[PDB]
Amino acid sequence: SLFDPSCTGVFDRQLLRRLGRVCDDCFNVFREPNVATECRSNCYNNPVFRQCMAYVVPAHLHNEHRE
Amino acid sequence: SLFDPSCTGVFDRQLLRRLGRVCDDCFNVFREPNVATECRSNCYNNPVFRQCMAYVVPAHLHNEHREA
Repeated sequence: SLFDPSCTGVFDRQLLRRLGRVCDDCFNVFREPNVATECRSNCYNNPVFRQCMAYVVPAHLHNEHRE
Repeated sequence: SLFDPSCTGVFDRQLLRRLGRVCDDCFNVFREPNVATECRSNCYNNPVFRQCMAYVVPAHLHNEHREA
């Protein structure tokens, strides 16, 4: 929904899903579901997503396998 | 190089390029070249990249135009 409180006005659901993969790659989201939910909050503008990106991006940059 | 001080040990160049587009989409990098360079520093773990994230990602989320 364009009125989803977590991030309003999303017309590019492809990018929303890509960003979600940062959260999913950060930890087992089912074992820490409240953290996983916070990771999605505010269009991903939140401290959990930023910290996850700090772990996941360098791990992926260091790995020869592609996205 | 693997020993690039800006980010060592990079084997996934294509991901490094994609992150660079966040910086390029954030402002005219040629007109603020020192800010553009800081944006890339430390494997993109820096305040300029993070603030650019916060402008560029919402802009792209609100625009139907896909990135791939």
